[PDB]
Amino acid sequence: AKDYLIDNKQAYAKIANTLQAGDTVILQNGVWHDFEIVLSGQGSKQLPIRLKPQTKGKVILSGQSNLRLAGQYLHASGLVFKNGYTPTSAVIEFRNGKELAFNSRVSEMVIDNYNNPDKRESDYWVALYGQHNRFDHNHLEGKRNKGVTVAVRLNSEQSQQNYHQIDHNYFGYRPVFGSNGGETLRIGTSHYSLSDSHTLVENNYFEQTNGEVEIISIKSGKNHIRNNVFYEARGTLTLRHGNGNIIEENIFFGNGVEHTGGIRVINKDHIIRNNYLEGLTGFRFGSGFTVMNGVPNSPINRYHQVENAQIENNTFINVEHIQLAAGSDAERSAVPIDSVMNNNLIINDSQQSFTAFDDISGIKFSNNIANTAVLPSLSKGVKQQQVKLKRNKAGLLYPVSESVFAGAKADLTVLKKADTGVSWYPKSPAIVAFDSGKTHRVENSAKDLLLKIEQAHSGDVLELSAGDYDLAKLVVIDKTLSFKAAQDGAVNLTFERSSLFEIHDGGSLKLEGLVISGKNSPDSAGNSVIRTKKWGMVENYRLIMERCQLIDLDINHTFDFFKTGKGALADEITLINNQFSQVTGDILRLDSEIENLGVYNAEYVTLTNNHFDNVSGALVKLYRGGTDESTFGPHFLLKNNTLNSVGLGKRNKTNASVYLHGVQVTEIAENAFTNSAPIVVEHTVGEPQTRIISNTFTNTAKPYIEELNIAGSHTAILKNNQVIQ
Ligand SMILES: [Cl-]
Repeated sequence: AKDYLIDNKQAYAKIANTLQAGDTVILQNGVWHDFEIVLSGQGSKQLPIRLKPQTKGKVILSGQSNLRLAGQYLHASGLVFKNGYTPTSAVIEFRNGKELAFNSRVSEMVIDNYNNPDKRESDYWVALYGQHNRFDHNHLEGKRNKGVTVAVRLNSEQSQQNYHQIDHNYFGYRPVFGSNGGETLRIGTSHYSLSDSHTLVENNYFEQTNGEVEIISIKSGKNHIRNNVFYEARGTLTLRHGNGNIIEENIFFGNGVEHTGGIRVINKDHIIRNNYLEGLTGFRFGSGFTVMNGVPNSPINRYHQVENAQIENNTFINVEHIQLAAGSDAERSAVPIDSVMNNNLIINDSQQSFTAFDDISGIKFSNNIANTAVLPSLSKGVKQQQVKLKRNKAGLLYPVSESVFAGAKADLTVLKKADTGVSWYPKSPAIVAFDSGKTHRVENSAKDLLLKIEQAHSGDVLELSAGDYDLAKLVVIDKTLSFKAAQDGAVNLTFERSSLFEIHDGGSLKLEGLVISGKNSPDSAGNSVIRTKKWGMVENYRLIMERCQLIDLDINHTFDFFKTGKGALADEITLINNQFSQVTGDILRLDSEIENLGVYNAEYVTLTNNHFDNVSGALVKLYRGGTDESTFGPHFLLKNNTLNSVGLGKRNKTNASVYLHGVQVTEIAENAFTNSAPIVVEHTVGEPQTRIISNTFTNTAKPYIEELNIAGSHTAILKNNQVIQ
């Protein structure tokens, strides 16, 4: 057995096929392009076959590179995957075709934004096959395309009963995906969900894993999830399919962040104990704790009745929603049975949680303690009592009184973020913050403006001097940038191309105090002031505009203010205290996802204190089609705005000043609609939360609300609105 220092791919190929126990392959420092590594051979427990770098952190794999393991007692470690994407189904794969890896290990890997350029082209970053493999001390962040980040596969007997160990990994940022398929960890699939996987998932740190409602999707039997930390993670740990899973000693720090969930319970024989859940704001199936209703004789890929669930000795601090018998309907009529809830501590500094949606007499309650009037009908199983808490040195709240025998065990440990991932690669912020950089004064000229844009760094601010800026070119925004007027109302912008700003990957845009006119824009349909890349967007973006005036967007028809590209997704679009006048198109066109697969173009949309005058199109066309219930948004807020002659354009097929199809949270308050088209809400699935309050409708038809997946009356809240004809 020998050490092989490998300096190029052909040198690797010369030896890759004859590796023997004890061999170690050392990749020379640098960037390797289009390197499809296969580590294979018959190692032994005393003499494994090793692959490692010359220097940890200096071997980068880019382009269409990946890694495959096949054989026994193999250990790959220390590689960095960035600036590329796998040309196969996975970046790291514990197999080589039909040949699987056993008793093998992958550690100290970094995969950082190693994304397929097509968000709809699905892939895994890590795919486990075989048995008795380990995936530890790795660092994964920034997966943006369809497909779970880490998948334990069970599509053969030699991949089931694996007892894989997934420990001490840093599962970093995953942005909101805006679609199903954004999980971080999946154990099995429905087809193989009746097999036992026995996968151990321990001591991992999940931070802002916000892909979708399922952070972890367990779809197999007898797995063990313990001592993991979920920090401001939007989603839940869902026992989706399979029976006999053990969830214990996990820690959820929501910090009141929106849509932070906990544990959802489906299927049979699960044990949920000694978990600590704090500050979780998610609701419905993304709630802090859910026990679902099942389907009688359920198909394998639907919902199986909860039976023999043992939920004991858990602590719930300011968890806003606990739901039992959830999802009850004509299909999901099977209520939980033969289950128990014991020794749980439920403390809500405020007052919110706990709701039953069906018969819950199949859940026996004992020695549960709460500070609110949680369960008055289950009187003897839940006791109301004021519990004063003290946060210990580990960061956990415990009762100050030693006579409170409820909640998680006293010695519960808390995994440290610094004990996961690797010490030689930084754990950096998910996003570049607006205005976090330097401010550059810009001369009154389009040339100097374009120059300062080109030379600015992400997070910088461009303070424009007074005067005109007549752009002849498209302004690309591929970094986080803010544009601000030295003095409000003293800066005018015009543009000759079909658009002024085009937001690319990495771009985020903030505008303040500007006047923008389309008076020099092309005499053609389809103009816009701001747009994303028409196709192929990968990174979520932010758009903020405050105290701006947009005028004369009317040289031709279909002159929008903002137009989404296909597949694009905004983390937020925020328009505060702006003036829009004389627009032939729409203001916010977020309606490109016509396939009705559950894809949408904006997570948060917020319009406040604006004035809209003579807009032929709608304020917003926000569309999410289909019957998917895996996501949180879109969210729409419209408050304290004024609309005059909005939405009556002959070309506005929605016939609405505000068109909301599939939007999941809607707040329309304290607006004035005058001589405008009405609000049109089209509710789909997921029991959307729509609220229309204290608005005035002068010469404007009352809101129209339609249920497309539910019978009878609509579920929106309409309160204190005035219709004046
Ligand atoms: Cl599978």
